[PDB]
Order: sequence, then structure tokens, then C-alpha cells
Amino acid sequence: NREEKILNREIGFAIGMPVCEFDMVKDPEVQDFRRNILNVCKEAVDLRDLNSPHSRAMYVYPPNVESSPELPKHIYNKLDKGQIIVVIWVIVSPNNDKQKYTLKINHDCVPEQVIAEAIRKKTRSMLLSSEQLKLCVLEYQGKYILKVCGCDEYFLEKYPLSQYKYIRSCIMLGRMPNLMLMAKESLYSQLPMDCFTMPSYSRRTKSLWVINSALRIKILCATYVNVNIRDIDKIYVRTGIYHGGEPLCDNVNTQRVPCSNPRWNEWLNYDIYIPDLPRAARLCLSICSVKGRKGAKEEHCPLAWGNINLFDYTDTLVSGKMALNLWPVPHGLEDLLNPIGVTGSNPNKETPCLELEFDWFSSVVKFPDMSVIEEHANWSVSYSHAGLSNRLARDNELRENDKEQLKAISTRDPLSEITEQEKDFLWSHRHYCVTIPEILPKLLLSVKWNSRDEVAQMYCLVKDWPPIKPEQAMELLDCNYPDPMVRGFAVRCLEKYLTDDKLSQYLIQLVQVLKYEQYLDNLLVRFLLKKALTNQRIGHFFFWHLKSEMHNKTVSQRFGLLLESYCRACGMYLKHLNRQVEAMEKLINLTDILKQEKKDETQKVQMKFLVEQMRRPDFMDALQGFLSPLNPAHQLGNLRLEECRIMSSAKRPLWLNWENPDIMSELLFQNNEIIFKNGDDLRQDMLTLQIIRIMENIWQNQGLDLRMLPYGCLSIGDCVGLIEVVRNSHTIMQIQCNSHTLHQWLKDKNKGEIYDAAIDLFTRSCAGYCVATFILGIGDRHNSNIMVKDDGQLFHIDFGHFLDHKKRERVPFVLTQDFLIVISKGAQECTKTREFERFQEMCYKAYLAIRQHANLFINLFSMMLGSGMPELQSFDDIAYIRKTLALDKTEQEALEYFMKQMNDAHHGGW
Ligand SMILES: CC(C)n1nc(-c2ccc3oc(N)nc3c2)c2c(N)nc(N)nc21
Repeated sequence: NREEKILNREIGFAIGMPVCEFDMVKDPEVQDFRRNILNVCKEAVDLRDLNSPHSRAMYVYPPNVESSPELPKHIYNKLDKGQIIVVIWVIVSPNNDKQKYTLKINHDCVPEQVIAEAIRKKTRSMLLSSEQLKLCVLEYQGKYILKVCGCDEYFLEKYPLSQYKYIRSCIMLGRMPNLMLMAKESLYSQLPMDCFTMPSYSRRTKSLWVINSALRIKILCATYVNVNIRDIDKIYVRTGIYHGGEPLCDNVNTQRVPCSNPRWNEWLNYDIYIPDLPRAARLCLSICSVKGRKGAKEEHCPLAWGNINLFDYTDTLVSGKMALNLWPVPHGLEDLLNPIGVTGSNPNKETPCLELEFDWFSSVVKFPDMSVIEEHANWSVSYSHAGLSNRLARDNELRENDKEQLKAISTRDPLSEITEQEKDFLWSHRHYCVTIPEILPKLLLSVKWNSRDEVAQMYCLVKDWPPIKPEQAMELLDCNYPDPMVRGFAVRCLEKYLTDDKLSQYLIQLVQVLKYEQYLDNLLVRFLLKKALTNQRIGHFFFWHLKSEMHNKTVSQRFGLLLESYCRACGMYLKHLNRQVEAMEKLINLTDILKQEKKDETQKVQMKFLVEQMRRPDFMDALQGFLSPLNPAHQLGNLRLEECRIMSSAKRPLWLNWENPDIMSELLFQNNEIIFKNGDDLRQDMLTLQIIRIMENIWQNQGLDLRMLPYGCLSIGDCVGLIEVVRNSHTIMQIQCNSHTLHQWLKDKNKGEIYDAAIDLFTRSCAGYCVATFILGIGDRHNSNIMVKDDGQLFHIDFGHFLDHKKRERVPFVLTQDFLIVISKGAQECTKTREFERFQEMCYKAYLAIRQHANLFINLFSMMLGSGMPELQSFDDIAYIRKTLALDKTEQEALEYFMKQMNDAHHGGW
């Protein structure tokens, strides 16, 4: 009753729009989504209440683990004969006195085995229990749990110690793991009971194939089409029928009419049989203007665009009158139509509005059931008669050359052109294609989607199609694959094989491809919502990725409604998310004042204003005692205003410092430092840092310890976000305060026997960033955007642009003599040294490794075409990595290409 109203106010604060605004949406799909999605909410809540309190603690503090338990050979070599030295802390009695217990145990020990050994070492002091029964009431390993010292990360599940990311990181970085022994009931009491209630809104024919007609759509008239009548002569509505991004028939234009009276009243006839309309078929249209002329070819220009699903969410072929409010053209539309554009009516009703009428067949026309589709596919099945079409092959028509040809085709990258010969070939051998499952994306593109006979047969292949790798399945969720049977199969592969580690890794892409879904309620959204509601680490980022796009009206409805369903069932975390949302709001409003009102003032004056505004009661309270949106395991305690400052970077970002209120903060970090940036789109850096992380993981598995630094970056809104401060790091320019300056600095920071490890870490990190930046075509490097850690770890910051941002393949990271001197340990002939030869071998090995995983990187960029990133608008942008990775060329030709690009950039050496 009263509790619903309170919850509605909390959800409203979280999503940035009131819940009541969803209640007033008349669209039945919106109301059905809101109602129907609640079953995912029920399901998720039940799984959390299954084995309470542990199942609830597993939701709140899920194990931060690697996908595979298996440790690479060079990582195992860092261990002392397969054993790890672990420190276990116990907070005991008054004065909260900390007591450490250092243990030497097998890397694959279960946390309960780790707890047992710690209590044995604690008990060892009492030499009485030591001899007779060392157990001490079965060491009550079930009465305690291990927590990471300095952050809210627990070891609640039976995994091997080394599989937990904190431990693997400790091994790799040569750091001592510090864990805190905590009583189970101390954590369980912190965990509040989940009181999920259903909202008040929870309470509230002929077949397509029996229509022997071609498709017709009526264009009536347009309103709100205001244009300079002195400039423009006439206007017209351009239309087309599409399956995803590809047309199913030729485009049909209306008659040209003067803009003073846009009233066509024309029935446009399409070259498509109504039964041949695929499930995902859409009407794509646009209002264009035509003028000119100068005696030269006419001047066409799109004014506004709009896309419609030819079938509604209930499988009903759209009928009757319909009005579509159009969208404004985005810069760089290489056609008069925008089929990759969002399907639907513009929420702003004071925009061009085209009135349409569809056909009516004296009955509700519905898309056929799978029983009708199966029967038709089975029905669609002499020796020489198969020879009449290159698109069909009979019983035993699979040669050994053709089998190897299909294998060769499946290897090729997603951006590789499949010829029409290859499309007929793939389709004719579709039944053999089942034996090579990974070929599915190629075979699907070979289908004639404007043929019900082919599509029905393809549907039966997809039904009994063997599972493919999650990474291979993700391609099938991009814009190229609109069919629900194909997309449904892809979601089913992720449900079965995607680990929560990998889901967290690829969550940005999965959130993006939701935008390519025809309907609000689909298999993908249900999959992602259930995962977000059964894992709070996933849920946190699911919330922020959706919230960061709420300002974009192309996705605000879908994302708003999805966020509402999330908030209604996430539990206690809503209260915590709201603290973060308010904290961000105060930082946005404060930085907005500094960019608008106080921009033309000195740092002393600006800082005076910052300090005064921060010390305000409402501000102080809002901005302290919340969880870092960058990593919600990090508690941000009280602000250290003396350590906070306005940065000298443009867009004047705030450098913020909070106390870490963890009892063992000293063993991780006492102060949490974050850069709040207002002015830059953080999405490009977010995707680059994700790719860097993936590249590093590839190299590590292959046995190349090339340490990268994919620091934390999170977009929280329209050109607003957070950036992780890398501790003990400085830019090359701030080091230079000659060529030996950098090497001399690292020598002083790493004196004695540690020197050789610092040079090694420098060379290795340098090699990783050299390869990564060249492949990705990152923005040009310089002394202010290259940083070095005290230990010697080199890394880059502020990516900004990737791929061909110039608009012939650049080398962003040119190694000056400064870097080569450090590499060669202070040598005269920097080129001809064993240290440089070692360094080159690292770059070559790293280059080829990424070449082998090319399909993943192409696919991660492809799924990202949905977001409005300026340098990632078409598949031609993505094609830059086809060039840098030299995919058309051979492996030896690729090394020669890489060597030549490095040779030309550095003026010799390679
Ligand atoms: C002091 C300054 C040179 N700086 N800038 C950044 C940074 C600031 C803004 C950024 O924007 C992007 N995209 N990467 C960025 C990196 C950064 C950082 N992360 N860590 C440390 N210790 N110092 C940093």
C-alpha cells in the first residue's frame, strides 16, 4: 500500500524518471512488458531465498573467480613448488587487535581447507590441543568465512584458492595475499531479508501463408514537416522492406509533392509476396527533399526517417491506420533510408509525423506456428533435376574437396566477403554444415530471407543446430542477424556456456545488442535480467550501462522499463544504488557550475568555490559513505577535501579522495582516489580498456607475461564518468623535470638487485602497449598520455579515438631513444643489443597471438555499432583491424608487414 508508493519514489530516483510515466503509456506492448517480465523477478528472488542465508550472501557477494581453474605454466613457476604463502588475519576481542597467521599451502586449496589450516596455526599456540586431537570441534570451518583485507570481497564458494581473481593477481604480481577470517553470522546479520512484492499492475484469426497477395502500404500524409519553402521545391516519402540491414525487394518512392501540402494518398506496391515476408521484416521509410539543379543531376536529401516492424509483438501482421513520428537524420547517412536505425515512433510528438495505412484481410493475420513451418520445410524436400539450381544438392553429393572448402570458408573472419557462388554453395550443402557448427553465421547470410520455402528449411536446421562457443554465438546477436529463431539459439548458447566471469567481461556488448531487438520482451533481455538479479556484481554494471544511456531518447523507453523491472526486484541494493546516483548528481551539478559560471577564473578562486560548495551540509552528506560505482566492493568513506583538487586537464576534471573505512584498509589502500570527468564521452576508452584486458588474457594463456594496465573507466551518463587513479604512476613529461632521464629515474627508484626486474617489467609492458596500440589504431602517443609506475610498469592513458580516426596504418606508440635506452639497460648502440632482440621477439609473439583471435575483436566491435560512437559507425571503420592484423595475407607476410610498419615509424631497427 504505503510501501509501494515509497518503492515507486526510490525506483523513480534511481532511473531518473517517475514510475507513473510508464503507467500513462497507452502502448499494450509496454504494459504487457511491465506485467510479463515480473516472472523473471519472481524466479530470481526464489533462487536467492533457496538456501538462505548463504544463497542470499552468494547473490550479494558472488565469488570473483577466473573461468578455468587451470593455471598457466609460467604462473605455476612463480609458486614455491606449487604452493602459495597466504596471510590470514583475525580481529580479536577489545581494541579490535589484528593478529596475522602466515600459512604455506597448496595453490588449489578450498577456502574451508584454508580456514582449517589458519585455525590450526592459531591453536598451535595452545600446545595442549596440538598433540591430543588437533581438530578442536572439527575446526568449525563452517563457522567462519574468508574476506579480502581492504575491500568487500568474500570467498563464499568451494573454488580452488588460485581460481579467485585476488589470489591469481597476487601470484602474478608477486604480492602477499592478506585475507581476513570473519564469523559467518557476522556477515549473515549484515545481509537484510528480501521482501519482494508484486506491483499493482501485475493484477491487470488467419495464417500469413494463406494470403495469395503482394505487399501494399498506403502513405496518407505528413504533419510537422516545416521547411524553407524558398529553398526546397518538392518532397517525397522513400520506403523499403528490410530484414535487418538488407532489402527484401526494391525501394518504392511516392510521387513528389510541394512541401506546402504533404498529402500523397498513394498505395505503394512492393515486389514481395505476403507469405514470403520473414518474421523480422520491417518497413523502413524517410521523408526526403528534392531540389537543384544547375543543369546537373538532382539534389536529394533525407529530412527525417522512421522504421516499423511489419509484425507486432504478438506475431500479428500490422493492419489498419498507423501514425509514425519520425527521427532526425544522424550526420553521415550514406543512403536516403536508415535501416540500421531504431524501430519505432519518436517519443517527441512535435516532430515530422507520417500517417500510414496497412492492408486488412477481414481477419486477424498471424505469423504461422512452428508446426506449420516444420510441415512446410519437410514438404520442401530426379538425380539431374537437382542440377537445375546451384542452390540444391541430393543424397551423397559431398566430395572431399567440397568438405575442405566448407571448412576453409568457416575459418574466414566475419568481415570477409562471401561471394554469391559461395552463398549458393553453402546453402546447397546446409545439411553437411551441421558437422561444422561454427559455420552457422556464414550459412545464415547465404539464405534468401524473402523466400518462405528456404527460411522454413533454415528454421528446422537452427532447431537441431549443435551448440557453438559463447564468443561465436555473440556474433548472431548483432544487427546482421534479426531473426528470432537465430537470436534465440544464440541466447541459448550463452545460457548453457557463458560463465559469470565472461558475462561480466562482455556485459557492455550484450547491453548494446538489446537495442537491435524487435520487441521489448525477448529471450536476450530475460537472460540478462535474471543474471543481473541473481548476481549483484553483474547487476551493478547492468544498472550503470542502462542508466548511462537514459538521456538518449532512441533507448530511454526500453532501458527505463528494463531498469524499473530490475529495481523492483534487486532488493537492498536499490538503496545503495540511490546513494551512488545522488553522489554522481552532486558532482555533475558542481562540475556544471565550474564549466559554465566559474570557467574564466584562477585555480585558487575555483578551488575556494569548490571547497566552500563541498563543505555544504547537503553536499557533504550526499558525497560520503557510499560504494564506488567503478567497483562496488570499494567503500568510499569520508572525503579528504585537502587531497581533492580541480585538475589542469581540459573539461577540468575533479581529483577526489575518500578514506577507506575497511578495518584492514592499511593492507590494500588507506585512501580511494577517483577522477570524475565531465565533458568527455568515456565509451571509447571503456571499449579500448576492455580490448586491452582481453589482449592481456590471451597473451597470459599463451605464456607471454606482458603486463597491461586496463584501469577502471565507467560512463555514468551523457559525457560524464569515473576514472580509476593508478597509484604511484607519473607521465613521461613529469619524469623529465636528456635521453637518459627516464632510465636514470627508474635506476633511482629501483636500486640494487630489484633493477633487473624493473627493466624486465618495462620492456614487457612496453611490448604489450606497442602491439595493442598499433592493432587498434589508438590516438597518437606523447609525453603527457604515456605513464610509468615506480616498479617500471609502462602504460597509456586517455585513448579517445581508435581505428582510422584520421579518415596508411599509423604507429601511435613510437619508441623514442628514451624508451630504447631503458630497454638496453643504458647502452650506446640501442638497436644492435640482445635486450632489443628479446624485445622484438615479444612484439612478434604478441602480434601473432591477437591475429589468431581476430574474429573475437571484429565481433566485439560489430556488437558496438548500435551505440553512437563517432569512430565506429559502419563495418568499414571495423575493417581497419583487418588491415593492421593483415588477415588476407599469410602468417609470415603478417610478420613482414608488422616489421615494415615498425621499421618506417622508428627510421630503422626492425
Ligand atoms: C595526473 C594525470 C596525468 N592523470 N590523468 C589520468 C587520466 C585522466 C583522465 C583520463 O581520461 C581517460 N580516458 N583516461 C584518463 C586517465 C590519470 C590516472 N588515471 N591515474 C593517474 N595516477 N594520473 C592520471
